Amino acid sequence: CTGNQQSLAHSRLWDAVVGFLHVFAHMMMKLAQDSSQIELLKELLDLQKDMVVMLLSLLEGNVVNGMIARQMVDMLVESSSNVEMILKFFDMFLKLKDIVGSEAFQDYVTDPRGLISKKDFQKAMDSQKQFTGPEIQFLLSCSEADENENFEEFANRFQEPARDIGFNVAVLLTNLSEHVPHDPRLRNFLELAESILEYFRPYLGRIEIMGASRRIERIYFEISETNRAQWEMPQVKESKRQFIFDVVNEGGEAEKMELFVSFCEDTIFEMQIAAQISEPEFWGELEVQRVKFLNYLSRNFYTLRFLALFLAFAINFILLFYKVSDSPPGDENMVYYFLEESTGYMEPALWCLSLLHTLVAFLCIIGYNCLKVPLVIFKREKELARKLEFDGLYITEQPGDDDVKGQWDRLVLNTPSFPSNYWDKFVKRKVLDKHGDIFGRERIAELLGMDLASLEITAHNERKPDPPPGLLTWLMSIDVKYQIWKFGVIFTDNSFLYLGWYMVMSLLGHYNNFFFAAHLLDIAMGVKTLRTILSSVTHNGKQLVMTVGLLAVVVYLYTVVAFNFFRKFYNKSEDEDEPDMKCDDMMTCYLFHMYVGVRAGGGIGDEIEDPAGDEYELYRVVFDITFFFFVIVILLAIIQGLIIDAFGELRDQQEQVKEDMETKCFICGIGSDYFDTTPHGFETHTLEEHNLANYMFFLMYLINKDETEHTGQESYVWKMYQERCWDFFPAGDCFRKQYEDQLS
Amino acid sequence: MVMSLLGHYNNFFFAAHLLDIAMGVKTLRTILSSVTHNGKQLVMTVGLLAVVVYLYTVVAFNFFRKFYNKSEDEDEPDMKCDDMMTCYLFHMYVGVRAGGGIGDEIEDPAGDEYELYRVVFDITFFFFVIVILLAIIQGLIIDAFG
Amino acid sequence: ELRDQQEQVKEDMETKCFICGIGSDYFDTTPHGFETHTLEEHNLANYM
Amino acid sequence: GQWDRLVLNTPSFPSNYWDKFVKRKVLDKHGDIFGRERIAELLGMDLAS
Ligand SMILES: Nc1ncnc2c1ncn2[C@@H]1O[C@H](COP(=O)(O)OP(=O)(O)OP(=O)(O)O)[C@@H](O)[C@H]1O
Ligand SMILES: Nc1ncnc2c1ncn2[C@@H]1O[C@H](COP(=O)(O)OP(=O)(O)OP(=O)(O)O)[C@@H](O)[C@H]1O
Ligand SMILES: [Ca+2]
Ligand SMILES: [Zn+2]
Ligand SMILES: [Zn+2]
Repeated sequence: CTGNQQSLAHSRLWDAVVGFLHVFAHMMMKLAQDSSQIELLKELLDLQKDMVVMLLSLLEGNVVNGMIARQMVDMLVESSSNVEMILKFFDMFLKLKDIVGSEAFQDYVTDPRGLISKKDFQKAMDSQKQFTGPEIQFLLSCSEADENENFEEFANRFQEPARDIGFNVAVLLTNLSEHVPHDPRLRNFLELAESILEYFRPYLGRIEIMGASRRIERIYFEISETNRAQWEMPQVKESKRQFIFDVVNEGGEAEKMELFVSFCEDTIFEMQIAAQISEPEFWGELEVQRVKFLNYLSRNFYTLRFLALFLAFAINFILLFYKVSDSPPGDENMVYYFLEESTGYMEPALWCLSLLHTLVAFLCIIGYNCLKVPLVIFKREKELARKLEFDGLYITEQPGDDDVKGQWDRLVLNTPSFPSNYWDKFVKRKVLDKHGDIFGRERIAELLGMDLASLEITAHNERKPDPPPGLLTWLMSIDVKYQIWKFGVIFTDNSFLYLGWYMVMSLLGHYNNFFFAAHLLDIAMGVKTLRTILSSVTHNGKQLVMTVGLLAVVVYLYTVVAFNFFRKFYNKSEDEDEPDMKCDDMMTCYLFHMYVGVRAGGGIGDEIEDPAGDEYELYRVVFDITFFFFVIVILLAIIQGLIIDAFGELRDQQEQVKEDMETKCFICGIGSDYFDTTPHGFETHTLEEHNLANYMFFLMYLINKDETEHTGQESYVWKMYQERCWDFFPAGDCFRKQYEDQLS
Repeated sequence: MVMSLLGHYNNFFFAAHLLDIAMGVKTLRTILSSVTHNGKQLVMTVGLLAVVVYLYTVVAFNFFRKFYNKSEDEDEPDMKCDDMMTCYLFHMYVGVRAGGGIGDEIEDPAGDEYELYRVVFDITFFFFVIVILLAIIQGLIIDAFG
Repeated sequence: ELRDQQEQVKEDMETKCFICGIGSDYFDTTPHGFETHTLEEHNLANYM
Repeated sequence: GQWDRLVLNTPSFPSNYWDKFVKRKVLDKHGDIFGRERIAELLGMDLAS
């Protein structure tokens, strides 16, 4: 609001804040003495947060040189006897936490039992050049010598209260430093503020946005410790690779990054379900047992999946030492048995290993039910909710009546527990609000089920009823339609069916007609390079299958020509007692040209008897030459040439993605060459302005933060996120093209 | 130096110098460097050859034992698939390094049951191991050299 | 080569206006700028 | 990195390099933070006094 902001610029508020800034710094250092006034210190620092956020809101929407930031630095330099010392309290208190436990000085002979006296660190700090002047004496004075007649108590309590204000003042100085350069009075302060500033470097994310002014402006925020650690886990790290490959490889520009917001949206679900499982620090007592057991599966799912390889390779090593004999050891008397090299442990070992392999496979499928099934259900639930809210896929227009996905989704609409895993439990009530007046709302209640649709007006408005629970409620408190829908989608995806395929040969493997080895082939998909090979065959399935058909027909013409004319030549020797002419029948001849024919160098002519100048000599020699000229050296080379080229293409696509990312900004459309006009310009640019994680962190605390506490720019983003309009992203400018003439 | 000092023994091992001395040529050096340029992918692919052939050996051991028999004037105990080690090595030596796949060396199925089951075995073997997968092994480092 | 020519035609149409000589990158400076542009201004049927 | 640890204690470390003063430069730089005597232990510094 330019009016209110401009009015406050010319008011007496500058005088007020400088008075506050002077008085705040004095009593807080006075109040730190003896720790009696810590409650008041909490209140003062808590109010200082409210002071700084007022200043930040004043700074919102400014020009690079708007004269409000200029007035702000004029206020600040007028407080030059005060803005330094307020920073120095944080400087000392951060630095001592760094210094303690990071040198030779420790507990040592003062008190190993954690009851150190006053002289524990009297002038150990004096060796360091960090503290000088009366500051070291001030720390000694502020050293609460309680029970003089501690490292773990002195520095400990001054971390929780001072966190927020230190981050906020760091934000203010950082934003001011970027907004108005060529202000050397401001440049003095950042040397003093360097320690606290670099401490909050991991927890100061930075975002560029656009909208409402056709201008780029920065945003600053806090990040939780746990979420920063959670994103760095290997599972989410892998999922980043899987998403980022697809959208850059084939996604269009318009649909480039609705998928990206969707990826962020369900990526939140990944940390949530991962946050439930943890290393956490009698019917009633059974629940804790099953919860601990299933969570133990959920953490180490990939590890036991790798264990299946060791079981498979080890059992298949024992599969070699076999023999057969005319009789059992001591005419339809085959006997399969071992040939162990003078050691009897192998035969018991095979039974033991088989039992273990079956068990660990069952562990894989149970853990996969716990872990990834929530995510795929989340995807389908989100698809139905967004499509119903913003479109008429089941109310305005039916589907195409060919896609099974749309038809199978029809059943869950009537159920009451439809948005089980999705966040919002109100989409059913939103669609009737939108498409209520056009269509019959009662019919719409029929489409959604809407159990007690009349009660939906006052389901939880008139009162909040709550009848009690009971035992064995699970046997009659489950929606059968919803569960059937769940099982259908769970069986539809490829990944779960692969585990079931593993299970069928695993259970059948205890029969052990050598079929343990079938696991060993397709288990090796986990290698990326090997997986590309198997994917290459189906990459050109249509073209390949048509080409194999043309092989099947072009050879068939040669067979009928041979059947008419060249019957006498095809004769395998039997010492002149040969009824083995293999072209007295079309099925025999056609199969002969497959087995003995194409899979042989030189074509047919190698195997058939030589034409010894016995009529049709030229007619025969052209037959073999034209056969070899068409089927083998040309057409079979097409069959070879298709997928090998495809394999090269797929490898080139992967390398293309990796090269394309480095040479072009992902979010912003600007190429890397513009940012290559500075040392580390592109690297710093993609590090901070478009980090690709800070945006994901941006969407999180917006969900976590209360609606009343949203700032101006924060609420500006959140409104469009509800409305699903992806315009506020920059898409052409990155705070530098706007201000290229003045300065970055 | 080691082969040089050992060469005074002179069990023909002077010739080992002659191979790797020719690295000084640039064009020749590129050839030797090309093999290790894609070592990871090559080694994984050779592993897939080793396993995809192993499935064919166990299928043959169950069903097609009678066919594998080298002639000894009807005094032949030389059935080379009465033992998995023998059969698996047979598919390496006599098998992959031969045009047309396995079917050239084995006795012809003379309409003696499992005819379609046998003809598909040799065709699918030749269709996967030789004309495709071995061509991948050839195609990797030649592309790397380019 | 022939397969590459067919794919070349399909890729060349998307990255360049057919009737007008202007490349698609100029109309890519708006959401759906090229798509709306080729939808209405040069539809290839409306001329017929 | 592990194999390079041994040469630090030796006196004739910069035998072939030009500068024979890097041992004296690092203690000037990182002297006040860490214990300079411990730094003499890291570099050897025969007769550090
Ligand atoms: N917003 C972005 N704009 C442009 N490039 C980006 C963006 N985010 C990431 N990148 C690029 O993606 C890659 C980042 O990789 P990632 O964050 O996965 O780190 P890593 O696991 O250490 O691996 P690597 O950097 O080798 O890919 C770098 O090429 C970086 O330039
Ligand atoms: N005047 C034009 N200028 C530029 N591109 C055009 C023009 N007319 C058509 N195109 C492009 O040609 C294609 C139009 O295809 P067509 O009208 O045959 O529709 P379709 O049968 O649904 O198939 P498809 O869009 O997949 O080719 C799109 O790539 C469109 O961008
Ligand atoms: Ca508010
Ligand atoms: Zn960017
Ligand atoms: Zn046009």
